[PDB]
Amino acid sequence: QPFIVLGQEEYGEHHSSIMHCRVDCSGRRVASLDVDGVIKVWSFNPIMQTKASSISKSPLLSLEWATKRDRLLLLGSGVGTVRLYDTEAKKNLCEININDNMPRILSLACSPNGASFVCSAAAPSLMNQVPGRLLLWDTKTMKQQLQFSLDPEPIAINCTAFNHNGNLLVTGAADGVIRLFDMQQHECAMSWRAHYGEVYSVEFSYDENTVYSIGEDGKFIQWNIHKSGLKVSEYSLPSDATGPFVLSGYSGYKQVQVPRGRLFAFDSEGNYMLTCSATGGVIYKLGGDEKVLESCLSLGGHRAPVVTVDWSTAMDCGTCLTASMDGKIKLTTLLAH
Ligand SMILES: CNc1nc(N[C@@H]2CCc3c(C#N)cccc32)cc(-c2cccc(N3CCCC3)c2)n1
Repeated sequence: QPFIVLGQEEYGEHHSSIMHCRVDCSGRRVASLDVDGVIKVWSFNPIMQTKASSISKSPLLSLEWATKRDRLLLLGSGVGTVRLYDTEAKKNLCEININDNMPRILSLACSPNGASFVCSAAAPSLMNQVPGRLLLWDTKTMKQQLQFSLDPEPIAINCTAFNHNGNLLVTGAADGVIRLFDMQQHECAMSWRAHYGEVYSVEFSYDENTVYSIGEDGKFIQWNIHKSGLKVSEYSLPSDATGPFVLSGYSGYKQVQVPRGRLFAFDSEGNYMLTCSATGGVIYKLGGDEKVLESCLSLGGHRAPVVTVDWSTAMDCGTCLTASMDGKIKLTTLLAH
């Protein structure tokens, strides 16, 4: 028992499968988005209550909390737009067109220092081996500054993450390639083939000596940031960590969700990792170079596949989100020792 479970509560206001759910930087609000384009913003401590609800007319593909203005949420659409939404005013402050032929805003990342953000913008899917771009913006003006060239070719980027001080951005794409960007020189510092198939999520280790990825080949991999494509470790996760996520009845009728949101998340110092399963969140201890990966805690509580997760740590206490295909989000409260 590395954690004690103080409680599990359910947020049930969504009526469709969850696409993303993310805790804001204060650690006190959730923004969640379902596949019907319903955005919800809610607190959970001490109880769940909804602060904002809106239906998007246009498809929404991505979501990212601002780092230096807690109340602001970036939203990426399926029609080439990025919206700045103010969660206290309950209104879109602006909506900026990506003057391009790439309508799918697959990923948004806000710089730690709050001065910039990046988005991926991809062509329509045909599978997702399609052109995409990586855009850098200025938050103050909400104008694009530049686009990063992608080698060997433009490609849809599924995931982005900054490091702690924001001078590095790691990315994973539909070609299975990880591209790491120096955000000072604005160039690719490093890239390598990471997965057979798409990369779904990427993150810096706490110590920033490695990055972690998860992709379509079922694998969780740790990579040495000081030596391109040198694996540190590699685990085959259970299938239901990476999907595709399937809900059936007897009928011939199924719902299929391909990974879109974050497939893993971490505790404050990155000693533990939360992942999806059919039945709820599954948490593993990192750091080992053991053969099998040490599965230590199962959060449970889901009657439909979990398809995205989050983990925030605030007031010396852990908040885990697990989100399932029935629209249900479980918030599990953890304390360490
Ligand atoms: C608070 N309002 C606001 N903030 C802006 N930038 C913030 C600063 C910090 C931050 C972070 C972080 N961390 C992330 C994303 C955005 C931002 C920019 C604008 C803006 C920019 C252009 C046009 C318009 N409008 C509106 C009235 C007619 C046109 C408004 N508004």
